Amino acid sequence: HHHHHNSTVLSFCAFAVDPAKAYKDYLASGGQPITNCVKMLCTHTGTGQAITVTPEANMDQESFGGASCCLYCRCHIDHPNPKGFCDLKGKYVQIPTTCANDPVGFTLRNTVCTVCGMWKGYGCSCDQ
Ligand SMILES: [Zn+2]
Ligand SMILES: [Zn+2]
Repeated sequence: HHHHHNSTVLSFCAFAVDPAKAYKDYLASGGQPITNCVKMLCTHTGTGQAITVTPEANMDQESFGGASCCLYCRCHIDHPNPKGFCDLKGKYVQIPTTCANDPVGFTLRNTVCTVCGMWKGYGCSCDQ
Protein backbone atom coordinates (compact mmCIF):
# COMPACT_ATOMS: atom_id res chain seq x y z
CA HIS A 1 0.00 0.00 0.00
CA HIS A 2 0.83 3.47 1.11
CA HIS A 3 -0.26 6.31 -0.84
CA HIS A 4 2.31 9.05 -0.84
CA HIS A 5 2.25 12.68 -0.21
CA ASN A 6 4.85 15.31 -1.00
CA SER A 7 3.54 17.58 1.75
CA THR A 8 4.13 14.77 4.29
CA VAL A 9 7.83 14.66 3.37
CA LEU A 10 8.18 18.44 3.24
CA SER A 11 6.40 18.78 6.61
CA PHE A 12 8.72 16.19 8.15
CA CYS A 13 11.79 18.03 6.88
CA ALA A 14 10.48 21.58 7.54
CA PHE A 15 9.91 20.84 11.25
CA ALA A 16 13.14 18.81 11.70
CA VAL A 17 15.91 20.52 13.64
CA ASP A 18 18.22 19.60 10.70
CA PRO A 19 16.07 19.55 7.52
CA ALA A 20 18.93 18.65 5.20
CA LYS A 21 19.87 15.56 7.25
CA ALA A 22 16.19 14.60 7.62
CA TYR A 23 15.82 14.58 3.83
CA LYS A 24 19.12 12.79 3.29
CA ASP A 25 18.26 10.04 5.83
CA TYR A 26 14.73 9.77 4.37
CA LEU A 27 16.12 9.13 0.84
CA ALA A 28 18.67 6.65 2.23
CA SER A 29 15.73 4.77 3.79
CA GLY A 30 14.09 4.33 0.37
CA GLY A 31 11.75 7.37 0.58
CA GLN A 32 10.24 8.92 -2.56
CA PRO A 33 12.06 12.10 -3.60
CA ILE A 34 10.22 15.42 -3.45
CA THR A 35 8.36 15.81 -6.73
CA ASN A 36 6.75 18.65 -8.65
CA CYS A 37 9.93 20.67 -9.22
CA VAL A 38 9.05 23.05 -12.03
CA LYS A 39 10.50 21.85 -15.32
CA MET A 40 11.23 24.48 -18.00
CA LEU A 41 10.71 24.49 -21.75
CA CYS A 42 14.22 24.86 -23.18
CA THR A 43 16.33 24.07 -26.26
CA HIS A 44 18.78 21.75 -24.47
CA THR A 45 21.63 23.47 -26.33
CA GLY A 46 22.69 25.73 -23.43
CA THR A 47 26.03 26.04 -21.59
CA GLY A 48 25.23 23.30 -19.07
CA GLN A 49 26.32 25.56 -16.19
CA ALA A 50 24.69 24.67 -12.85
CA ILE A 51 22.74 27.79 -11.83
CA THR A 52 21.91 30.42 -14.43
CA VAL A 53 19.80 33.50 -15.16
CA THR A 54 17.86 31.69 -17.88
CA PRO A 55 17.60 27.99 -18.63
CA GLU A 56 20.90 26.53 -19.85
CA ALA A 57 20.32 22.74 -19.99
CA ASN A 58 22.58 20.93 -22.43
CA MET A 59 21.63 17.62 -24.14
CA ASP A 60 22.23 15.66 -20.94
CA GLN A 61 20.26 17.87 -18.55
CA GLU A 62 16.85 19.28 -17.62
CA SER A 63 16.31 22.89 -16.49
CA PHE A 64 14.08 23.67 -13.52
CA GLY A 65 12.91 26.77 -11.68
CA GLY A 66 15.52 27.29 -8.96
CA ALA A 67 13.29 27.80 -5.91
CA SER A 68 11.30 24.64 -6.73
CA CYS A 69 14.59 22.67 -6.39
CA CYS A 70 15.60 24.26 -3.07
CA LEU A 71 14.78 22.32 0.14
CA TYR A 72 14.53 25.56 2.16
CA CYS A 73 12.27 27.35 -0.33
CA ARG A 74 10.09 24.25 -0.69
CA CYS A 75 9.84 23.89 3.12
CA HIS A 76 9.15 27.65 3.54
CA ILE A 77 11.95 27.93 6.09
CA ASP A 78 14.98 30.23 6.58
CA HIS A 79 18.14 29.38 4.60
CA PRO A 80 21.30 28.17 6.44
CA ASN A 81 23.49 31.28 6.28
CA PRO A 82 23.51 34.55 8.35
CA LYS A 83 22.11 36.54 5.39
CA GLY A 84 19.26 34.07 4.66
CA PHE A 85 20.38 34.15 1.01
CA CYS A 86 19.24 31.54 -1.49
CA ASP A 87 21.53 30.81 -4.50
CA LEU A 88 18.66 29.12 -6.38
CA LYS A 89 15.67 31.43 -5.96
CA GLY A 90 14.82 33.48 -9.08
CA LYS A 91 17.35 31.52 -11.14
CA TYR A 92 17.25 28.25 -13.16
CA VAL A 93 19.06 25.07 -12.15
CA GLN A 94 20.40 22.44 -14.54
CA ILE A 95 20.10 18.85 -13.36
CA PRO A 96 21.73 15.90 -15.08
CA THR A 97 19.01 13.76 -16.66
CA THR A 98 20.13 10.70 -14.64
CA CYS A 99 19.39 12.63 -11.42
CA ALA A 100 16.32 14.58 -12.54
CA ASN A 101 14.06 12.27 -10.51
CA ASP A 102 15.37 14.19 -7.42
CA PRO A 103 16.41 17.79 -8.15
CA VAL A 104 16.08 18.84 -4.51
CA GLY A 105 18.42 16.01 -3.40
CA PHE A 106 20.75 16.82 -6.26
CA THR A 107 21.20 20.46 -5.29
CA LEU A 108 21.67 19.46 -1.60
CA ARG A 109 24.35 16.86 -2.26
CA ASN A 110 26.36 18.68 -4.92
CA THR A 111 28.56 21.72 -5.40
CA VAL A 112 29.32 24.11 -8.26
CA CYS A 113 32.84 24.80 -9.56
CA THR A 114 33.43 28.51 -8.80
CA VAL A 115 35.81 28.57 -11.81
CA CYS A 116 33.70 27.09 -14.64
CA GLY A 117 30.23 27.22 -13.08
CA MET A 118 29.55 23.52 -13.81
CA TRP A 119 28.52 20.95 -11.19
CA LYS A 120 31.49 19.12 -9.76
CA GLY A 121 31.35 15.56 -11.05
CA TYR A 122 28.55 16.46 -13.50
CA GLY A 123 30.12 18.82 -16.03
CA CYS A 124 33.29 20.39 -14.64
CA SER A 125 36.22 19.37 -16.87
CA CYS A 126 38.80 21.56 -15.14
CA ASP A 127 42.18 19.84 -14.56
CA GLN A 128 42.55 18.19 -11.13
ZN1 LIG B 1 15.90 28.56 -1.42
ZN1 LIG C 1 35.30 23.60 -13.11
